[PDB]
Amino acid sequence: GNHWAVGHLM
Repeated sequence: GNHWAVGHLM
């Protein structure tokens, strides 16, 4: 799932 990208967002 897209969880890594979330780190850059919030």
